[PDB]
Amino acid sequence: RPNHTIYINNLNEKIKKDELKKSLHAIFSRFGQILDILVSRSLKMRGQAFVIFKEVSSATNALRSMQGFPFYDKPMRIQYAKTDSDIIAK
RNA sequence: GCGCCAGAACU
RNA sequence: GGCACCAUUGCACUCCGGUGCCAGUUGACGAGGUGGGGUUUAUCGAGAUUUCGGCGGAUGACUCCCGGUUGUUCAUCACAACCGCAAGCUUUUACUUAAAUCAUUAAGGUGACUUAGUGGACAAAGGUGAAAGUGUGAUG
Ligand SMILES: N[C@@H]1[C@@H](O)[C@H](O)[C@@H](COP(=O)(O)O)O[C@@H]1O
Ligand SMILES: [Mg+2]
Repeated sequence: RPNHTIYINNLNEKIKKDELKKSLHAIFSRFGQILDILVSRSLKMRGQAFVIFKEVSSATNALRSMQGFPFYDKPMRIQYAKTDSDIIAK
């Protein structure tokens, strides 16, 4: 269902860890205040990002507005997080 | 036990 | 660590896919040490994944010299150890800021690491102060 964290995939893998993290904050800041954006370049986690919002309302607005948006020459694919994040759950 | 850095090791 | 190529469209919350090329970083912690030449593997502990390995230096050692000093009064010689502004040797102590490692804290770096601090200390060789026993022979 809905979640404080949104799962993003289909991201450009050629972009380094912190540059992506800062460019993602550049867009998702308008929907609500972001707690953290978790990015990893491992085989299992590359081209993926976890933006953690404080409110669920900010996650839904981000999911609705940024879906299919071209980001680094690639259209974004946004879902909700399957489970809560460690900053939200604990 | 003083200086350097084509190996080696580490990132 | 970058960069390139290949593989990868996944649901994470501590650093984790291959392959090449190209960089970067470390790389001796103090204590002590220089009459001239020759030869050489250049003293002492502390620490310990590299204080490894390679290059350069080097006050060491050995040996032949030059010049001294001691060899328990003096001098000339040979002989032994010793000094090189010091000086026979065995034998005891104390003193001569140990520093780094270790433990941490800040600053810088993507990182390996770098710089600067702080804390606790811990040597040996040499040298010196003082305490014990002995130094070669022949001689004008
Ligand atoms: N004091 C040291 C010597 O003890 C050592 O013999 C020399 C050579 O260094 P290495 O150990 O690299 O041969 O360097 C220094 O001079
Ligand atoms: Mg040094």
